[PDB]
Amino acid sequence: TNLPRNPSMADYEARIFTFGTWIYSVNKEQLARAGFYALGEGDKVKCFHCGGGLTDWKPSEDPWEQHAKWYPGCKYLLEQKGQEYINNIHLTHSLE
Amino acid sequence: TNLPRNPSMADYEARIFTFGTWIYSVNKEQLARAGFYALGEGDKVKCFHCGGGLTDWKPSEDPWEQHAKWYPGCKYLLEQKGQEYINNIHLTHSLE
Ligand SMILES: CCO[C@@H]1C[C@@H]2CN(C(=O)[C@@H](NC(=O)[C@H](C)NC)C3CCC(F)(F)CC3)[C@H](C(=O)N[C@@H]3CCOc4ccccc43)CN2C1
Ligand SMILES: CCO[C@@H]1C[C@@H]2CN(C(=O)[C@@H](NC(=O)[C@H](C)NC)C3CCC(F)(F)CC3)[C@H](C(=O)N[C@@H]3CCOc4ccccc43)CN2C1
Ligand SMILES: [Zn+2]
Ligand SMILES: [Zn+2]
Ligand SMILES: [Zn+2]
Ligand SMILES: [Zn+2]
Repeated sequence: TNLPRNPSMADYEARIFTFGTWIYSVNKEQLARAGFYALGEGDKVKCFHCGGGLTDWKPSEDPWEQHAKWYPGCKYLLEQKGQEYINNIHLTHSLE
Repeated sequence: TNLPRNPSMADYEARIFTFGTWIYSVNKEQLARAGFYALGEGDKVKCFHCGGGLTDWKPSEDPWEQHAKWYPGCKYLLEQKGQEYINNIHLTHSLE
């Protein structure tokens, strides 16, 4: 079923905690909203629910947009951002 | 919000009905199961939930796969098929 991969990190306050002095430019606070947590090797992160990992962030990129871009099938994403958002970003990423 | 775009076509029996002597190659049972109904022009179909239109079907195609390939945001799709399935087809598609 659609059960989250890491239920430990389902709680927001737990995710934000993994960014313990996070040196990279992308806003840690926003990253944890989008359902990601740090790892400890580079700027690597993962969604608690879908398990999709992202790395090498440009300065002002949006975690939500990237989450949708590469991992549109996440339930946490869908509940939080919805159908239109996800499909809209997908049909944009497509045009490349 | 994740409400169905066409709740009239939420029922499978409602969907299957729209394929009144369906001439085209693709299987109508599979099409309606995948959440599609016919529009009555060509082989154009839409998904009752996400509203994603698809057309010009090839003889052997899987409606579920095309649903996922093009509209990975569908709430109906996620529930029926799962995170892993959707992300998987997206990952594959991406490299084409
Ligand atoms: C190849 C097809 O695979 C798809 C593409 C997408 C790229 N990506 C990425 O993280 C890409 N990052 C971004 O798009 C960032 C968020 N914006 C620029 C990077 C891919 C390598 C690069 F050199 F191009 C720098 C950008 C993710 C990625 O590579 N994640 C890695 C892969 C292995 O698993 C993990 C686990 C944890 C963290 C990261 C990853 C997911 N990828 C799937
Ligand atoms: C550029 C970004 O747009 C994306 C691409 C994707 C392709 N597609 C399609 O339906 C494509 N069909 C398929 O992939 C079929 C299922 N397999 C070959 C065909 C588009 C026409 C074609 F002659 F080129 C043959 C492929 C769908 C499509 O064209 N749907 C149309 C768009 C307008 O709205 C409706 C409404 C009802 C039915 C179809 C559509 C969805 N598209 C979005
Ligand atoms: Zn996710
Ligand atoms: Zn996409
Ligand atoms: Zn759909
Ligand atoms: Zn895709």
